[PDB]
Amino acid sequence: HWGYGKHNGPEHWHKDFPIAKGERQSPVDIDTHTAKYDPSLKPLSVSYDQATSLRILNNGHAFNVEFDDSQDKAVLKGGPLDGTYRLIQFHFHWGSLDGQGSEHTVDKKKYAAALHLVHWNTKYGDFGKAVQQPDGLAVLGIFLKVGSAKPGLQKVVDVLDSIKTKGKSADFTNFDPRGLLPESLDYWTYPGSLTTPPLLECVTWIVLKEPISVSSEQVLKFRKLNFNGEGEPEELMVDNWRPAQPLKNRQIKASFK
Ligand SMILES: [Cl-]
Ligand SMILES: [Zn+2]
Repeated sequence: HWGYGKHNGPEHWHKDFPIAKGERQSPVDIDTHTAKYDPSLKPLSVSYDQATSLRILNNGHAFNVEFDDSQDKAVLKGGPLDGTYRLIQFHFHWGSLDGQGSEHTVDKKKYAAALHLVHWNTKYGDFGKAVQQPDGLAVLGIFLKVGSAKPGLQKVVDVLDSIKTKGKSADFTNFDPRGLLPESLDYWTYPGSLTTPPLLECVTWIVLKEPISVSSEQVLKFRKLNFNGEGEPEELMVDNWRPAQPLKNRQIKASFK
């Protein structure tokens, strides 16, 4: 199966998922001088006040916090989007060292980690149908840099012990994703794909310009997770990120100048 190792890592994915070499793959490097400021871009509308988190699980490649998406509780609108997009889950990508971990890079700069909040277009009925459409998903990407602790991230950091190995899950209710948002909602946007197989090209990427800070102790906890399942030899879950892909015939737009 695919993974992030020498023998099953990103460079091998194309063999099982040919779309890996597609036209609108992610992530990409964001060249800030080439990004086009687009004054017609509306501001983002993040309505997470009624969000309902359910559980957190280690799926073998990252840990996901899942939300109840049976109704319009936590939605994303505005920006470059048409319609309402429902939050289904968020996960992170991180490195073994503080100088790597994010999937997107800004002017070649890599951040310690990246938080991806995944949303699906409600006009398609369910997540499964949405991934098969060019405008089915909207992923809000937030960079993490090591500095001071993010208070709102601790509840997530403290439960990691319970889901150390692949397949483990824990109840994770009453978690408010609003505590993970930076102060500014300025962003870059471009059409792309999922960064893990099946790598479907159904995503509208919205990358926030402003990163949030987390302490080294907080990121250290992420690094204690395992790719393997219980009773198998230990493989630390680190460097679960895909390298930047060529932009090809796409333009990255900026909501700010
Ligand atoms: Cl990223
Ligand atoms: Zn991701």
